[PDB]
Amino acid sequence: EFQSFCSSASHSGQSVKVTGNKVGTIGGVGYELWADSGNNSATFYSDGSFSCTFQNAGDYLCRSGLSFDSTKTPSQIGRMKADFKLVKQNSSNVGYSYVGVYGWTRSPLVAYYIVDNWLSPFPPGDWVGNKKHGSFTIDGAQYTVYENTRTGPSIDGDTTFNQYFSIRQQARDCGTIDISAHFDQWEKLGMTMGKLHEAKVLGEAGNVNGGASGTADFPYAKVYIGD
Repeated sequence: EFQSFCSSASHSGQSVKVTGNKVGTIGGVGYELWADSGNNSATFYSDGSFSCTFQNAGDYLCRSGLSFDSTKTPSQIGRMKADFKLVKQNSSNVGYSYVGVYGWTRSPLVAYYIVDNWLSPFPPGDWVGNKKHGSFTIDGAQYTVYENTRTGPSIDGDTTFNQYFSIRQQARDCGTIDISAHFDQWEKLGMTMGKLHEAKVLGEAGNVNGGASGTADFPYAKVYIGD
């Protein structure tokens, strides 16, 4: 059984269409489009919702939600949640994908993913991290938790950082991600959050061989501090 926005979601508010790599705000929501290559775009709305198009991309990320000043941990900020509705549309040669919540902390520098769905034919697998913590009940569903160490571009420049993942075992295309509940479970497993830099709804599609194309719609997406 489902929330009312799953039935009644639609894009509203002012919009911005970007086609180059860009971080910005639309109304009071923060957005970012980033891709390595291809003919890509994203349209971000002030109600939080957004739509994404990628063509011949290696790695494409469209995301919208919260941006912070990296001064406060999640517990100092308050409990956080993300409502989303994903509508998958056509795609081709999508070798990997994450859909759900993505963000960063500082001190420690960490990138984190709460993955409820994927635009690829199969969910991301064991390849996402070197440590597989196992299966956990988080926010009323089964998630596989992983941790990794990655070297590459980050919010600090090119460096190394930890990554935390929760990968949902059964895809969800509409509901509420209790972001802070994942933070709580991660802490029990020795995966500590630093000062929060962002928490955004993400659609990422890629292919290690290039050539990923498709579109995805998020007629609802809203990240908030509450409940």
